[PDB]
Amino acid sequence: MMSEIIAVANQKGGVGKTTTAVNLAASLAVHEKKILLIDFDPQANATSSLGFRRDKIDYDIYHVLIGRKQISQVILKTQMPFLDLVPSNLGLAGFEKTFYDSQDENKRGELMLKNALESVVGLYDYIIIDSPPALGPLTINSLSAAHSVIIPIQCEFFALEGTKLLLNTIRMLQKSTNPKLKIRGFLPTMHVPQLNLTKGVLAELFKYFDSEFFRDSATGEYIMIPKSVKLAESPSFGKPILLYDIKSNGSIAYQKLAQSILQG
Amino acid sequence: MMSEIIAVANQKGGVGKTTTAVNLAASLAVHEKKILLIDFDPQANATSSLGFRRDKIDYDIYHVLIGRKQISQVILKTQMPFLDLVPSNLGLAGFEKTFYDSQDENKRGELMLKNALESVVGLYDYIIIDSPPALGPLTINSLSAAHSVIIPIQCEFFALEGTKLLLNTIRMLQKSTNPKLKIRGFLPTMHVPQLNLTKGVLAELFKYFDSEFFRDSATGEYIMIPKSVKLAESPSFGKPILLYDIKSNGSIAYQKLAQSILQG
Ligand SMILES: Nc1ncnc2c1ncn2[C@@H]1O[C@H](COP(=O)(O)OP(=O)(O)OP(=O)(O)O)[C@@H](O)[C@H]1O
Ligand SMILES: Nc1ncnc2c1ncn2[C@@H]1O[C@H](COP(=O)(O)OP(=O)(O)OP(=O)(O)O)[C@@H](O)[C@H]1O
Ligand SMILES: [Mg+2]
Ligand SMILES: [Mg+2]
Repeated sequence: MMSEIIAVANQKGGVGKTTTAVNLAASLAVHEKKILLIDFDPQANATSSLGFRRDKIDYDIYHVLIGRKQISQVILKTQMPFLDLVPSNLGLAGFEKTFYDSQDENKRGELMLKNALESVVGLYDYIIIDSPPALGPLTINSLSAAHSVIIPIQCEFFALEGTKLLLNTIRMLQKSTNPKLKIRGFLPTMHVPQLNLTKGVLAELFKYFDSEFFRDSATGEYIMIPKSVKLAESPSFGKPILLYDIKSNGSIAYQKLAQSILQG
Repeated sequence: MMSEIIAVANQKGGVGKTTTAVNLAASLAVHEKKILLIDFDPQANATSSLGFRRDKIDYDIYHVLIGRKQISQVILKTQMPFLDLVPSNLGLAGFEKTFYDSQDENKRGELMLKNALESVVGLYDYIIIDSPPALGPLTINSLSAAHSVIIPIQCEFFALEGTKLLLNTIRMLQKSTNPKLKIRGFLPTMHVPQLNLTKGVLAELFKYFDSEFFRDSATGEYIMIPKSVKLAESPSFGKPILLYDIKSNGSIAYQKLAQSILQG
């Protein structure tokens, strides 16, 4: 209902999905908009990014999906008063099995996350979903639950084929399980402007998808997350970058992203 | 000939599994060892890396796993006479369902790739398997088919939690479906030595797993693949780095890796 649910998705591995989900969630939360981050990857990197140890997590999103727990029972408060987390753990890897079992019986396996979110949509301004690297049941559940999708894009070769495919999947879902699903935007990540490869991949993407790239709401510039040493360091301190170095380039870029989201 | 089957595996996305599988395969082939590269990711990045279009592949590894085709029917010659490829395609994403069906009926499924490889173990010196980013059915099959596993590691924060988890899976399989399974080695990838994060992560990894790291036997040095612009460029040209810039640091490093493999 009230919450805009935003999936951060891209089947390619290591393109900044988690970094984006975490830092966007934080960058929205610092405005005292109430944010819920869903770690929807069994590797649980978002969870770890916010300083939570895998060995310290009790019940997680998986338990909610299978009905062992209500989502209110697993929600954790973070260092930021307006950022809450539904953590992940290894047991989310069991989801696939569950999914297929669901499909065999009268159930809509693609909607399990959507259903799980039902009881908190009226309680948050934004729900941000960190998706895993594939187009399987988990990512399908993420996209099926979302109002909109942010696609982080690393400008290297595999990005070209990959983006097209993700778009295909999205359109599939638009014609089936989630008609209202929109692209919130493409977000270049780990961006190194002067590389020939970067320029080539970007130019190719602009040709088809110019209108999909995030724009700075004050200046009209394209929003891109620069490759940043500090950004890589941040999960090692268990904090979003804005909590300790708010003037760093990565922090600044993610805050521009949040402003863009807050406007609509 | 009796193939050594080597899985390139790591559930983390974008850590150089594909770059490593492709370039190790090429680096072995130039020594007139007959290599079979198995693309075991539905995204088919290895396939694309060798100049094959996804939309142009007829039958792939998927069809072999489910018994529709014998593996000899899907093998493609590449630009290099000693390097053959079993290509992948999106339909490989259907394997999961099959796997779970199998687990449900007789608790089998882990050995489907192994079984598929039986008829070519006498025809190649090495079979290199490019694994997808997760610890699901595909990675389980890759590891269950292998003599040994190469674990590429990007030395950033998530490497710590991840590596331990991968070891757990390996141990599990060592206790179940694949007793002979060994770690061939850990391989730092996209390596930038002077970064504080890299130093910290490497120190922790040496602390627990020093003995697992790949070594150059001539110097005792740790083998690491340097971050390389040319390495990132090469798949865009459909070539292994040794065909694209044989004198580049990435090419040199992968040839060292091949030496480490060839020496035993
Ligand atoms: N803008 C950036 N600058 C420098 N390093 C970054 C940046 N963004 C992400 N990283 C680092 O690159 C690595 C990969 O990022 P990340 O884990 O967020 O991607 P991912 O898409 O979630 O990966 P996966 O597919 O495995 O889920 C991480 O170690 C992360 O810390
Ligand atoms: N040593 C390197 N230097 C520079 N770029 C690299 C290096 N190794 C890999 N890359 C690039 O980083 C990206 C990720 O590498 P790669 O696709 O091989 O990882 P992966 O583990 O196979 O990811 P996935 O889990 O999605 O299959 C690729 O764009 C690749 O070209
Ligand atoms: Mg992630
Ligand atoms: Mg790959």
